[PDB]
Amino acid sequence: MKIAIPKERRPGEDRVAISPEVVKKLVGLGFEVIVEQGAGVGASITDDALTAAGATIASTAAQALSQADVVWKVQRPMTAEEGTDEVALIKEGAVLMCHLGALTNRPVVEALTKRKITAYAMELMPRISRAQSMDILSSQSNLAGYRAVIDGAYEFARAFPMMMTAAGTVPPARVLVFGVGVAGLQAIATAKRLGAVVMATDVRAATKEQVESLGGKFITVRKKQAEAVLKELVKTDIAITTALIPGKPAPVLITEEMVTKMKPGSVIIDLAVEAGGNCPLSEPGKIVVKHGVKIVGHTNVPSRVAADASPLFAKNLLNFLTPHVDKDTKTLVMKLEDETVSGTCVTRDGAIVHPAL
Amino acid sequence: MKIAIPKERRPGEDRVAISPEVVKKLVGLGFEVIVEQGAGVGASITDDALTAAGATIASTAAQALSQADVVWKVQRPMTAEEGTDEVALIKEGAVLMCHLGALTNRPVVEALTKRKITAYAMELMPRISRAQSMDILSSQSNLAGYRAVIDGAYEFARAFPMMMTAAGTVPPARVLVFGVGVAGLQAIATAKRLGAVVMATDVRAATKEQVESLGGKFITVDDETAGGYAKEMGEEFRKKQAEAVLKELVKTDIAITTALIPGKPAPVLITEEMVTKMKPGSVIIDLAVEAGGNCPLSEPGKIVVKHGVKIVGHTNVPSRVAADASPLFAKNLLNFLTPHVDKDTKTLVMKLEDETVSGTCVTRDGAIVHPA
Ligand SMILES: NC(=O)C1=CN([C@@H]2O[C@H](COP(=O)(O)OP(=O)(O)OC[C@H]3O[C@@H](n4cnc5c(N)ncnc54)[C@H](O)[C@@H]3O)[C@@H](O)[C@H]2O)C=CC1
Repeated sequence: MKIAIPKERRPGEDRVAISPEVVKKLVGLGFEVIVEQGAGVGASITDDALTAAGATIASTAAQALSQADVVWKVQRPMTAEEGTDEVALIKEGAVLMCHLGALTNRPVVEALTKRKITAYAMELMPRISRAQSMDILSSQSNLAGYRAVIDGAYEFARAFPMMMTAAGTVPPARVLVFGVGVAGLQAIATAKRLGAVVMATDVRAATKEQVESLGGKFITVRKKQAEAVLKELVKTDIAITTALIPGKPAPVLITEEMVTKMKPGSVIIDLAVEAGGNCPLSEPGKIVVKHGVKIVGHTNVPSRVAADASPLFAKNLLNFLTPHVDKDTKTLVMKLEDETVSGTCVTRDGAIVHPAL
Repeated sequence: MKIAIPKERRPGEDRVAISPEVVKKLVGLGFEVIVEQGAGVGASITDDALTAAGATIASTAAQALSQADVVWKVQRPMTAEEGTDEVALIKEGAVLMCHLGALTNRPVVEALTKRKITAYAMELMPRISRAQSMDILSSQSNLAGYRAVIDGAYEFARAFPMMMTAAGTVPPARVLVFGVGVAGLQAIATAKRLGAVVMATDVRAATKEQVESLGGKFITVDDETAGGYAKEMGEEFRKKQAEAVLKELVKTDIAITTALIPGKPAPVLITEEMVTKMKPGSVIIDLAVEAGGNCPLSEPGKIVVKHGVKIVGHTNVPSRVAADASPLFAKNLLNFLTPHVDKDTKTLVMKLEDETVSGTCVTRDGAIVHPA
């Protein structure tokens, strides 16, 4: 059975749904792994690294997908509606696993249905302990949190750590995190090891135990809490906002007003800029300089860590798929009763199985 | 007594030779401090912050250095030939303190002489324990080593620390620091903060203890350097070092080169041949790029990609951390000047017997002192 991985065509996407380690396991299961040439370059994965692991390199995506029984991608395929029709390249009746937007994209689903393609929307993965190893949202958000801090320190004109030197001492950077989700947690851990003083906040107080767990200071003041956040913000150096609730615009945690009171040289990294942004001043894909403050709004953050994001994404897919491989008959048999299968399947045999729109 | 600090005008310089804390110290010493308007913007220091510290703001740099008895700058003033004649703005007989690049910028030196200005090239500061607090090279390089790691992490498409997630374990980054001077030391400490596995190498055996004390491993090449600083090393060594460094360079993800040799061009530590055997996606941060570079592929002010490796050669790295580099620079100047402000009588008399004075002063009252 053939499994193909094409190069991500959507501008800005540099991750790839494969890694040499996974290629070895796929071949081990009985698959022939085909990868579009140049697919992993963005992720520091050369065509030679992949062929050394057991993969065959195909030129162009049409070639790679022409006879693939299984297709893995990072972002959902493009439709003729967006130009290049990637769905028409997938064999009819083939299996697709990738972040399908699922919730918000109708045309891709309609397109998949017309070709009788069974598509599993990895991002819809049931939130059960046993499926944590197949959860892409988590793996990518973890790296996204780490990178928020890195980009924060790169844009900051001060050093994160407190440095006591012959020439005086460098005070530590003060980092404030809005959103103690998976990403928020890594932003806290990363800002901590760099030596910053880390404050965290979230409307969900159940996180209070974890913020303190990593060394952060939960901000406790319930709306008189807003004054408790303006209090910390006014003396904050790096504000990292990760309030992204998949399937809904992002909350406005920092108004242009809260920003005009911040200090020059301060930095705001809005990880939720795609969904509007926790800060209305952030502009998708740019760094705005307002009131002396830099508002960072990079688009594909996990792609900024593509070389680590890719191997993890590839293992989430392998974890989700391995339980269903026969190998002895070299065929895929997705157990319909499996909760990870029925929950992520958005279209099968020409029928839309999931209601979202 | 008036001390003035103008805005740095050279390309890309965001630092400023002042800070509110230091404006406070100066005023207490009996000084009238004047800072040119917007001189600390690139350093995140507002005119308001300097005013609250007790400083006066002058609309123009000309106005600020007009009556100034002492002038503090980050980089050497520009000559009439360079467009803006800053030397001309300096009051004749005044004292100037800054990184003069004297040894390689004679025109600015003799230009200062023609105005009988007394200049102390802070970069020449004697290499001695009691000077550590007045040494700009150290304060600036220490921040540059930290920055090299931030710029390194920024260009790297992988995470520095080992990540243990539900999707699996991702090993930590492997860092190799070439030249464990002030910059290399902070690079190691900062690389270790982010959780990387750190390797390091230097020609000075004294550095082996410092590297291991930070959790890093030293790469010994031979064993069998100078009066503080390093010398131009031999080829038997130079070729044996490369051979021993390559054993590790092939696993290295981030290589930070900080090797410098007083006078001579920076030593080449990573050849193109060596870069060709590194892992795709690796990053080389060349901090000696301005002195020639430790990697022949580095290009000043650019990020080059050769053989799948990113060669980063940013200029004026201290300015990349300008908001912390400036208050330290200002403190180096303050610590250098303080011992000379007479108290029994109150004026500025630089005692010439002072090693930090005889060594930094390159010109005094129309006469040049030690250009050879
Ligand atoms: N006030 C004081 O006492 C000062 C003391 N120092 C001391 O000086 C030493 C280093 O001085 P830095 O300012 O960092 O000067 P630097 O920038 O010249 O140091 C470069 C580093 O690269 C090394 N290096 C040179 N050529 C090399 C080659 N071919 N291969 C491998 N490594 C090479 C040197 O040994 C040195 O550690 C430390 O011991 C430091 O504490 C430095 C400044 C002031």
